[PDB]
Amino acid sequence: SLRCMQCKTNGDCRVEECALGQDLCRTTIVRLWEEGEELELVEKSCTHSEKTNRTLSYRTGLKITSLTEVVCGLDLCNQGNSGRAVTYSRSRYLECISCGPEEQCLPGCPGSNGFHNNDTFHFLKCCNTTKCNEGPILELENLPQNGRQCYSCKGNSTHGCSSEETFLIDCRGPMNQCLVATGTQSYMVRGCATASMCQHAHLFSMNHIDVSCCTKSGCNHPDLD
Amino acid sequence: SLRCMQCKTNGDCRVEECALGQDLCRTTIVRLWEEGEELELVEKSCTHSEKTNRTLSYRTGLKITSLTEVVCGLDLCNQGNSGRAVTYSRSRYLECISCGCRSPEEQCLCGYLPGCPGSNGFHNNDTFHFLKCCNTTKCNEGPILELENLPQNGRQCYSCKGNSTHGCSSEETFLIDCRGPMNQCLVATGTHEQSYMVRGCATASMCQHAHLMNHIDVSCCTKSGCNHPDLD
Ligand SMILES: *[C@@H]1O[C@H](CO)[C@@H](O)[C@H](O)[C@H]1NC(C)=O
Ligand SMILES: *[C@@H]1O[C@H](CO)[C@@H](O)[C@H](O)[C@H]1NC(C)=O
Ligand SMILES: *[C@@H]1O[C@H](CO)[C@@H](O)[C@H](O)[C@H]1NC(C)=O
Ligand SMILES: *[C@@H]1O[C@H](CO)[C@@H](O)[C@H](O)[C@H]1NC(C)=O
Ligand SMILES: *[C@@H]1O[C@H](CO)[C@@H](O)[C@H](O)[C@H]1NC(C)=O
Ligand SMILES: *[C@@H]1O[C@H](CO)[C@@H](O)[C@H](O)[C@H]1NC(C)=O
Repeated sequence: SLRCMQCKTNGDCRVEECALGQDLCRTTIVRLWEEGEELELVEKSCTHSEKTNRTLSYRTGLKITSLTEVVCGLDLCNQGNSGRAVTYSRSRYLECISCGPEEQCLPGCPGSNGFHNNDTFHFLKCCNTTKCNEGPILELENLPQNGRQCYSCKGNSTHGCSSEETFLIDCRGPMNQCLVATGTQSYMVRGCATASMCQHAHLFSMNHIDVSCCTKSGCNHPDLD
Repeated sequence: SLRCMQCKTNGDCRVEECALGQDLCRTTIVRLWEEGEELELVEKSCTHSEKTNRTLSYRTGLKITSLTEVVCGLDLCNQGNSGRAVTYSRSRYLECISCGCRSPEEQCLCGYLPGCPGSNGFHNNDTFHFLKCCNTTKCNEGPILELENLPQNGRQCYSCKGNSTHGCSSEETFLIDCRGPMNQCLVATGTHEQSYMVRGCATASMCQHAHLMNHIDVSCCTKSGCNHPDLD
C-alpha cells in the first residue's frame, strides 16, 4: 500500500500511508514574485487522481491596509499594561468567502485616510489597483512637515483634553487638516487629519463618532467648538 | 538613555536601552484584510521623533504567481532521491527595487518586456505548470486550481518528457486526455543544464508567449493527437 513523503516548510514532516483513493504522491512548488520579491514554496503530500469539485471564492477586488502607531517618551512605556500576554500576530479567515473591518457577504474605497496628533498615528488605505497595493505606508517618523499646525489631545474634557493638556503640534505628511472627534462616557481627540478622514472617519475608536475639520493652522483650538 | 520593549513575531523579544537620539518607545499595529482574510501584526521597538528620510520602491504593478505540481503512483516517489537535502521555501529580494536578460526574473534600470498579462497553463501525464500574470487586484483573488480539480476538456494529446532516446520515444509516448483550459496539444524541445523534449496538453496562451529548458522551441496545434512524434 502507498506511502508518500508528507512535508512542507514549518510543518510536521513524515512518511505517511495514504487514505484509500489517494493514489498519487505529490511535489508542489509555488513560486511567487511581487515587488522585487521572489517567494518559492515546496509542499510534498499524498493526493488523488479523481477529479473532485471545489467551491470558488468571492473575488472582492479590495485590499485594506490599516496602520496604527503609538509613541511615548517614558521608560518601558510600550510595554503592555495588561495582566495577560500580548498578541503579536493573528490570522483570521472569514469562511463565508469560501461558500458552501466590515462584514459584507454574498465603504468609501478606494483612497487613503490619515490622522495623527503628538503621539498616535492611524492610516488606512484601501485599494482596487495593484499599484496602490505596492506602495508602502509611511509611519510618523518619516513624514515631513507640511506647514500646518493643529491642536492635539485625547481624553475627557477634564482628563486628556483640557487647556493644560492640549498642545499645538506641527503636522506631517498629507495630514494638513485640523480635526476634532467626539464620541464615547464622553471622549475626544484633536490632531492633524487628511481631508479624506473628515468625510469618512474611522478611528479610542469610540461610537457616535462626531468629526469636524478646518483647513487653517490652529483652527481646531478648543474655544472654537 | 531610554529603555523600550523590542518585540515582534519571529523576533528576539526583550527590553533594551535604545540608541542615543531615539527618544520614543513605539507600538505598531498593522491590520491587513485581503481575500476574506484579516492579518494583524504588532511591533514594539525604539524610534525617534525627528523626521528622517526613507526611500520608496518602484511599484512594478505585477504579481507573478506560478504553480508547479508533479505526481507519481509509486511508494515514496515524491522523494527527491538526491544525496543532499531539499528546499521547502526560499525568499529572494532584488535590492535595486528599494532605490539602491530577466525572464521571468526582473531587470530594473533587458527590461519591462514580458508579454505577460494573463495566464499560461500546461500539463502532461504527470506534471502541471501554470503561470498567472497579474495587473489588477481581481486576477490575484483567483486561486490557481490543481489538476485534481480540472474536468476533461475533450482534447487528447501525446505526452512524454526527456531525451529523444530516453523519455520521449514512441515507446514512452502515451495519449492523455487534457483537463481545464489546456485544450491545445503541444511539443516543446529545449535543453537541460543535450537536446530536450516535452509534449503535453497546453493552453493557447502557453503556446503564444510562455516558458517555465534553454533555447526553447515550441509548436502547438489544436486537433487532438496532432502533437504526435512523427508529425514533426
Ligand atoms: C461538481 O461535482 C458534481 C459531483 O461531484 C458533478 O455532478 C458536477 O457536474 C460537478 N460540476 C462541475 C462544473 O464539474
Ligand atoms: C476601482 O473602483 C472604481 C470605482 O470607485 C472604478 O472606477 C475603477 O475602475 C476600479 N478600478 C479597478 C482597477 O478595478
Ligand atoms: C474621565 O473622568 C473620570 C472621572 O471624572 C476619571 O475617573 C477618568 O479617568 C477620566 N478619563 C480618563 C481617560 O482619564
Ligand atoms: C532627503 O534628505 C536630503 C538630504 O539628506 C534632502 O535634501 C532631501 O530633501 C530629503 N528628501 C526629500 C524627498 O526631500
Ligand atoms: C493593466 O495594464 C494594461 C496595459 O498593458 C492596461 O491597459 C490596464 O488598464 C492595466 N490595468 C490596471 C488595473 O492597471
Ligand atoms: C539520452 O538522454 C539520456 C539522459 O536522459 C542520456 O543518458 C543518453 O545517453 C541519451 N541518449 C543518447 C545520447 O543517445
